Amino acid sequence: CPLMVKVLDAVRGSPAINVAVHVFRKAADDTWEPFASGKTSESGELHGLTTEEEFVEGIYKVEIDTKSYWKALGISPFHEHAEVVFTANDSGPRRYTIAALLSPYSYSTTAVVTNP
Amino acid sequence: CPLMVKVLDAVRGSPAINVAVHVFRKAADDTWEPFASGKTSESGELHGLTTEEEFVEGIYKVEIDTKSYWKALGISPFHEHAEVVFTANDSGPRRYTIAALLSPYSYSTTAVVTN
Amino acid sequence: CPLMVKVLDAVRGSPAINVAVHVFRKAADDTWEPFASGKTSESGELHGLTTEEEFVEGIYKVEIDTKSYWKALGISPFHEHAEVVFTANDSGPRRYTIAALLSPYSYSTTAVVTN
Amino acid sequence: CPLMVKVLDAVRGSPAINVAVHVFRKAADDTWEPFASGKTSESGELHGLTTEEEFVEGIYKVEIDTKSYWKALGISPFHEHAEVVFTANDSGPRRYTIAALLSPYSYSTTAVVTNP
Ligand SMILES: O=C(O)C1(c2ccc(-c3ccc(Cl)c(Cl)c3)c(F)c2)CC1
Ligand SMILES: O=C(O)C1(c2ccc(-c3ccc(Cl)c(Cl)c3)c(F)c2)CC1
Repeated sequence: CPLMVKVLDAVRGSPAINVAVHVFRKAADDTWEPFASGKTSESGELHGLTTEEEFVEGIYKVEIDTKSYWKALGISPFHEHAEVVFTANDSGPRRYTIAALLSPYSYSTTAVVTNP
Repeated sequence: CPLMVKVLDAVRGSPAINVAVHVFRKAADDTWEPFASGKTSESGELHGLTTEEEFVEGIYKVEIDTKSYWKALGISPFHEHAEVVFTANDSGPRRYTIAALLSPYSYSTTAVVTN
Repeated sequence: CPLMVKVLDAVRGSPAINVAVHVFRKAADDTWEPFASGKTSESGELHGLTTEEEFVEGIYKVEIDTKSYWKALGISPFHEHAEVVFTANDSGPRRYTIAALLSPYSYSTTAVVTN
Repeated sequence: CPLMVKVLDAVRGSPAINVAVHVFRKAADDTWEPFASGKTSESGELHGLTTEEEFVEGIYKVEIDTKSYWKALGISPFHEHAEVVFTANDSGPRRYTIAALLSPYSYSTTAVVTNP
């Protein structure tokens, strides 16, 4: 699992469950090509997005669908989504965890990058 | 001044000075069209991006060029840029401040929407 | 104005208005002695806490009464208060802004220390 | 494990290893009585602070020793520590995770509170 996403809710004090996440990878022509997608579990974690083979060097965008998540809970939030855009694997394969904490009008994200 | 951007630096404990910020509006074909841009001041603020008449309802993206900011300070950064994407809705209050706190592997952003 | 406090609300997307803030200085016996206090303004800011002559080097605690703030809004909060504890050191720049972003189960704080 | 602490470093993109944490509990007389302490592991996590029996109702302060952590890495940070003060177990036993993300001049903390 070289790409994981963990999301917490700062209003409820809970994992953020059933949050949709789409990952895109910048293509040869400079567009955002769909790469992987999935949704957070009961623990707020999203595993199994990709594999070591498929997760090659590139510029990736991890879009966390915070508006969808908040609307589902009956709340009108500010942002459309939270975006995390970064170059990956440019020194060889790393494992990345993108952690996010969500409020209706704010989010924070950080990355944990490990070398297996 | 319906739209202001204010950026802080969590490593130096200072405003984030001379950071490029580009704002885009989402066009009818779902592409992002340039809307306004500038560099943050000594106080980490960017005023004067737009006028009331120009800032209509719509989806906007504020891209903050964090990677060049950290490289100019000799610090190795994780992100290509930071992006804040939101709907401007006239039912809400009328003045939008997008605020961001930058670290090399992290950022936080919040909106302050007032009258 | 060597010391300013600015507080934002991540749930409402607004300044955090009428929040009580107490500042303490650490005494020689390691107890916290009252130093300054006030309530944030409509803009979420608290100016005028102290003067240059009064604000000496030392360890300070800024306690932000978040629990009463969230209860007055009818929201159930996690924390008793938020606390920011730091050393004021004259070798650094001279003006300290403590900024905080509040949520019911979370808060972030950063320092902006400038000349 | 009803009380856990997880700490990330926003400068390195890593767990924050070997971070000291002291927990205090407000006593009958209104002082802060030492309750438990420990340090984060290689994963940035601190387990085994307390037990279900000992972690009773009360007002707790979790002090994360961020100044010590940064000084050990050769960095002069702003804060003495990060403090998380909250009432616990006042509706019966819950499990709490206090998550923190640290920068030299900033920190963020959130709580995840679960009902076993
Ligand atoms: O296993 C992890 O990585 C978990 C975690 C999830 C989120 C956070 C965290 C805590 C604070 C902030 Cl501001 C952000 Cl962006 C992320 C954290 F510190 C830890 C505990 C869920
Ligand atoms: O005028 C404002 O709004 C300023 C400001 C700029 C940024 C922040 C801020 C502080 C903490 C976090 Cl996590 C975030 Cl996203 C933003 C803040 F609280 C305040 C103080 C300069």
